[PDB]
Amino acid sequence: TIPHLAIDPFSLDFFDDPYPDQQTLRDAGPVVYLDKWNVYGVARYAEVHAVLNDPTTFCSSRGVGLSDFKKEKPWRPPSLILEADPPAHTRPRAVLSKVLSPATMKTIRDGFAAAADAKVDELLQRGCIDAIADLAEAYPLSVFPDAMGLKQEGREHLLPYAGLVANAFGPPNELRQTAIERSAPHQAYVNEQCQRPNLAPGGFGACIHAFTDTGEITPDEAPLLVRSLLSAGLDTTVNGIGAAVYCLARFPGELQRLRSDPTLARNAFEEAVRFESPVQTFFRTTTREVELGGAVIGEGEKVLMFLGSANRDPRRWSDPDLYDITRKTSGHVGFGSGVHMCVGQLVARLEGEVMLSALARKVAAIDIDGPVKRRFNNTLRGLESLPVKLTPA
Ligand code: HEM
Ligand SMILES: COc1ccc(C(=O)O)cc1
Ligand SMILES: [Cl-]
Repeated sequence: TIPHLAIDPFSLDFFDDPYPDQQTLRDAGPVVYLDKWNVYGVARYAEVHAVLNDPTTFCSSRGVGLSDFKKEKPWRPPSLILEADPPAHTRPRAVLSKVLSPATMKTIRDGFAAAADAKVDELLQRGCIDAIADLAEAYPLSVFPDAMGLKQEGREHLLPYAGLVANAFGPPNELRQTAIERSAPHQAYVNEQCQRPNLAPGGFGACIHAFTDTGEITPDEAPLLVRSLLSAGLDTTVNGIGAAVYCLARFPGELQRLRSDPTLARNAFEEAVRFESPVQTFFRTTTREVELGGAVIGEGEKVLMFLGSANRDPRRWSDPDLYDITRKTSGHVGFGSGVHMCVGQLVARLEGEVMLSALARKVAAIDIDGPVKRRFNNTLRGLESLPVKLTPA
């Protein structure tokens, strides 16, 4: 009934160009079986969206990577939000929602925007820059650790720790083995910064620790909730901003439209998230026998969701392989969907919007002028190097 495929969605050849294999996964059927890892797969928008929005059947508390926490010990203590189901998910989620609230975004937006404008101004003085290291990485590193309340020392551990977490969702391949081998110094830094004395007043971390008296979370849960923001709060924003710059460099007609109307900045970033989906995949585990796409999936099975493929599914999107900054992006699953939908999405969108706004106002052309290098990770898509020449407006 359900087709079996030998495609390894965690192989370097797949990461190098995933789009043809994603069509093969979509067109084989609504539900596929991936013999390489003994998991079910869904690559069309409909089933990906359905799975995301049925958390009681497709649970997260047995892990959202390949490993099933009922069979293997997690490599680190489970996230209290990502790797929890309702009802235990619910109140920690509320605390993170309030810490990263619209009111919080309003407090920090002017400073985030000034830092974006300053970065672009600085980059225009140099002309030829690496849009990853010098822009997509440098800008989030210039705002988010300070907004967390982190000290200056040790911040070089943030991106490595985040890449470790993302690689550890994958199967036990070399990317995962090597990440875990190298983990100890990054993990030691991150866990220490999660303690209350180490988070500056008013920042995201301090506000989590201040939220420990309402009956929603306890003081001993605050360090792991800070850990969630330190795990997730940087590298996908980096990849999304780098993707937007890549798209504006590859599709100059869209940079021309963005320049003509800088209010398209927010949707231009949202479209970049759909187009390049910084998080390519997440898993769920079935809690019961379930019918999905005409298939009967037993209890205790891993289901791999292809978010990036769902965001390029022609069953859902017109011209899905075109970058269109005026596209109606609502409903894309680059941030997930449902109760786990990215609690930090307002932070990522704020950073992406104000960076693209600075580019829209200050830059006339973005020309690739060197070899583009891909960054490989079991669950993240992104670039390692993006040499561009920036021409001032
Ligand atoms: C473009 C940037 C980002 C992308 C593409 C992204 C992607 C995602 C996705 C797809 C999920 C759903 C997980 C699931 O369904 O199992 C998620 C959840 C989450 N994200 Fe993000 N994210 C981004 C930025 C951020 C930022 C900036 C933060 C923190 C400031 C963050 C923190 C979290 C957390 C804590 C969760 C777990 C929420 C829950 O389980 O209820 N993310 N993210
Ligand atoms: C990749 O997205 C996430 C989301 C949450 C967490 C976490 O809660 O630690 C890590 C990565
Ligand atoms: Cl850890």
